[PDB]
Amino acid sequence: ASLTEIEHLVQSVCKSYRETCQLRLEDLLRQRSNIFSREEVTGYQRKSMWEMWERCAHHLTEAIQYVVEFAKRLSGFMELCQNDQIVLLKAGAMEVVLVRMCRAYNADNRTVFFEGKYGGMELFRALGCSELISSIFDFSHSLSALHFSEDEIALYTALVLINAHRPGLQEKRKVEQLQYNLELAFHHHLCKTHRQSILAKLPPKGKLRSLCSQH
Ligand SMILES: COc1ccc([C@H](C(=O)Nc2ccc([Si](C)(C)C)cc2)N(C)C(=O)c2cc(=O)[nH]o2)cc1
Repeated sequence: ASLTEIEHLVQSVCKSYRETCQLRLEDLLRQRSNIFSREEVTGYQRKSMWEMWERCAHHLTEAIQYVVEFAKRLSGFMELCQNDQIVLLKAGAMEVVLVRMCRAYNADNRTVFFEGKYGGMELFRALGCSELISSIFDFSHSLSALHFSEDEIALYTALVLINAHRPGLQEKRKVEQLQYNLELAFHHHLCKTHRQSILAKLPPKGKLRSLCSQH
């Protein structure tokens, strides 16, 4: 696969992300001004831990379906076997969702887009796990600092999915070949856009996955 082929991979990964991104960036930014009042916040705080888990679970499961579409529309993905497709999505879909969420995080006021408005982490008080929530907020904060472009997120989240170190792969070599082609594609596109500096600022390998040890 020469460099003109790798350039099709970039444009293809970026198209799939644009089609499957669930919420437009423009809308998330437009909506940053629309914030939950103290009354509305209290309203969420009063809800049962069960109600809030069912809400968050619904929304996160919805987000997971878009990550499944994203993966389906990657050429290279569908050429993998039935088993490995499941292993990869099992291991990474939620990592991908978390990464995607930074787009819905506003670092000026430490709020996240939830049910039509922006709110802080106190919105989720009824879950009874503010350590988990604070560390998710810090994680979005640190990605927010990078000012990830849409195409950067596209390419990074593909690399989150396509990871040949996942336990239980039957065609390890095949997933490696895909992984290395996406690593190159990412690097090449960063070079085209003079954004090589973001590579050193990316999260460590498995700091993303260690955030799903509590989860
Ligand atoms: C792919 O990126 C996404 C960005 C925002 C949303 C939000 C949401 O889900 N935000 C959200 C959930 C969970 C925690 Si958490 C408990 C991990 C800190 C934070 C924040 N969203 C669309 C909705 O909340 C929503 C309201 C509605 O009526 N239907 O869906 C989903 C996906």
